[PDB]
Amino acid sequence: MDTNKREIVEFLGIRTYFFPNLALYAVNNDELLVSDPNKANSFAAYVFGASDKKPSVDDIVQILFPSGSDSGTILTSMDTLLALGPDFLTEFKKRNQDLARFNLTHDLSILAQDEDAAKKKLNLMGRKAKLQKTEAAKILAILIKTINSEENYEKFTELSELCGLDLDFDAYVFTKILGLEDEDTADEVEVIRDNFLNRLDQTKPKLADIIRNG
Amino acid sequence: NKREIVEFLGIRTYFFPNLALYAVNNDELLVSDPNKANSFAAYVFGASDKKPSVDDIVQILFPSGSDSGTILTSMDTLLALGPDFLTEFKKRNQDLARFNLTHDLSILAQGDEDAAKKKLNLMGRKAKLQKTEAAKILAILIKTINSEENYEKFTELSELCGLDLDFDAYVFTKILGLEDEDTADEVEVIRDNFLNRLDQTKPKLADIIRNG
Repeated sequence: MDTNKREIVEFLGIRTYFFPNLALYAVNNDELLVSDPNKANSFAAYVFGASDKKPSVDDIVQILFPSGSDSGTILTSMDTLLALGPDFLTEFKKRNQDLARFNLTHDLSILAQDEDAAKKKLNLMGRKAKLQKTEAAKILAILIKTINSEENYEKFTELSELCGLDLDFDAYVFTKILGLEDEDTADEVEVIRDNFLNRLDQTKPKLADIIRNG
Repeated sequence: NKREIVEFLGIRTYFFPNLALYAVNNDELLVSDPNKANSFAAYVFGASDKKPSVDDIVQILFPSGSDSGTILTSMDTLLALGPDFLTEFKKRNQDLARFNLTHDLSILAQGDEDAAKKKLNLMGRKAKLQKTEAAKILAILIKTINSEENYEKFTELSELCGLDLDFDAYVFTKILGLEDEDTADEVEVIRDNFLNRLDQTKPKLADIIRNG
């Protein structure tokens, strides 16, 4: 969107900040994901349980940055790249370089530009952001806490805060793509999954059925 | 017996309903003659620098004639205030047993504290993922109980602001001494969040918090 603001969007029961084009894809293509998942998008097929083939980095980047993406789409998807960790940081820097010609930049560019000191400054920034009363500030706080997490369990704990903004879909997608479900987190992942399924059961039962079954 | 947030004329609270009522009922006193006001209220609202006693706090949390819901809510407050209030918590819980009532976190007051806290940690993490205020309050309470140091306690109590329970976070900060060089900027945000609401109903009382 032609805005710099972090905004939650929704598509037919799927509320999302980090993955709007994935949500839209799934809403449009649910019958294809049921009936011929190998011809469907591999990121969507994996997330929704239609395929056990993990998407590539390229598959993910393509969904995050479709052709004709505007500045708000790019900046939002750059947040997603940061949350996705080191395999996506070179892509983040590329997208940030592209924006500079337009006098645009990612607001957390201090990371990519003494990372320890940036992360401590960001830690304080995120703690104050969370105390603000807006969704945009709370998303920023969760992003910072996720970036500053060192191990998977901490990262899962901080991403789980997305469920407090009814962003269970995003927490679920990150859990799937980053491999955060293990013996310690499994019961909590099940609650997150069930929160998302509770919304899906009302709008896209086919998608719910794939996630539950196959 | 459900955990229910309440409000008194601009003061939204879970943990301190009788403190909020006291402020509604003694507005003028706190603004105009605070040396005559209740010491816990006077301290919280910035009218006095004298810290309240344990008994002062307990009497506001458990007024004479308190019913079982009031008792159970205030026992949550005792647990959040920490080990200094555990003997009071156990006494209140023992008295409830005759009526077939108990606090739902009674395992804390029994054997093996460490094992109970590990079990409560997992329950709190699942509770926070539920979509109700009652479950989210339980999760914050557990996370506070399981915090050892002031900074961690402050971080977990700050989550009350996500339920617009800034008043409660502010009261706990005042009573537990959580404001220091590391937390002062965040305490100011929490205070201002509460005052932004209090300004709409009792601006002269909000002014005492700002200015003494």
